[PDB]
Amino acid sequence: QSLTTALENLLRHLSQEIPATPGIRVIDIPFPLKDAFDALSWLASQQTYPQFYWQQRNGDEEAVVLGAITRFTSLDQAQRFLRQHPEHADLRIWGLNAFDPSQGNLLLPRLEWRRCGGKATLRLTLFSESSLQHDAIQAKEFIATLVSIKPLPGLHLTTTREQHWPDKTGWTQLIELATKTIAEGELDKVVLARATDLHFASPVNAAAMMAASRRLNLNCYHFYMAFDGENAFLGSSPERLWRRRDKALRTEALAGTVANNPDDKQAQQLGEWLMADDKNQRENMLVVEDICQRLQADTQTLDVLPPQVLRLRKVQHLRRCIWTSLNKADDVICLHQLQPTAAVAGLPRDLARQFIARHEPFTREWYAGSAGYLSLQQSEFCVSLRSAKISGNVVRLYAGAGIVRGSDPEQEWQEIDNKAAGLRTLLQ
Repeated sequence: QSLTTALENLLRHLSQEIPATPGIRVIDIPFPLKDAFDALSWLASQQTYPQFYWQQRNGDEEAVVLGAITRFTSLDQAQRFLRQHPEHADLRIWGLNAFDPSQGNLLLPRLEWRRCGGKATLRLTLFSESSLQHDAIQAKEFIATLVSIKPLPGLHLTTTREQHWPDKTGWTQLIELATKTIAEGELDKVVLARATDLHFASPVNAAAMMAASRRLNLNCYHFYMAFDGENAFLGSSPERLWRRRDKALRTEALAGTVANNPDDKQAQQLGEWLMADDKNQRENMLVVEDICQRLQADTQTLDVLPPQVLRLRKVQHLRRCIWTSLNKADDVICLHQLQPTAAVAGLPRDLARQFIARHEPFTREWYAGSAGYLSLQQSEFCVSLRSAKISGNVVRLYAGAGIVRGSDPEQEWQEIDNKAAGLRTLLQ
């Protein structure tokens, strides 16, 4: 109903002048938040088929995009385009960067609904290499294809078949191989993952899994990409890759973990053991020093903030925030200096990555990549952790583990079932 009114308003802008000439128009319609608007299930209800949902971890900034005017296969390519339209420094491109940051799947959205705290805007962009007028007609057709909000079911779902990429033995050998390699010297840490394929009787409603995940994981970023009706990648991640506002850059070392506890007093106590334990404290510093080296050339002075414990559902994390000024506002420098995270790849990055490439018995794809948005004036991406790939009736779950000098196979298999269980519950 607040949507109905905003769409009618879009149709009036589409009915006015509009020249038959190349260019760009951005039509911003105020979207009143007297609220009732579940953007997620509005988006899931639609039948046009690149779809993207994103909410930043504080819960105050939230977007849904529908339809692609242009698709981008990399963030580098996305930025090159945005640089041609400085007159729209808030034109956002949404989506994913693969684990390999040089591959992406990002879109210039036809329709963007965005909320900041208490204000929302419904955004239609017109874009044409020859005729805005004729683009406007396609936008009208697109609007008429919009469908009413249908309620988002819960998930029953029992498993037809499960398959681990590394099963127990493969994992053992992999870990042994990883310890032996670090024992030779050279590298120091390798984050190895295991994919878990859950086959189901009928297709999996990906959006409904996103809604489940969002409800479970407070203080996380939420991201959901529907590539088409049968394929999606989604998750809920506590971790920020970067945030850029003009030249001001924020990133973080989130490494070192203890259990959370409901009794929010053992949770404080457990956090004050984390804060003081040497092993976890060092692990965190090695990550900050890695981030710092990875961006000293492109940056002024780096301020490392006092460490805090970030309390989540099952787990609590050592976080040390890193703030700085970029020599220039450039998101491919952020992406390529920060992605593969030490937390996600390992030791010397390239040695860790070569190892992952050769011996990890599956492709990570979007997992442990990046999700968010960019514009000239600002960007934010989270690390695509705690995530799943859906394909028809197959859900692939991902869980990684840091491997070092002394790591033990059995132990680390256990740590990985623990992470994977988090995702498994979203399917009941």
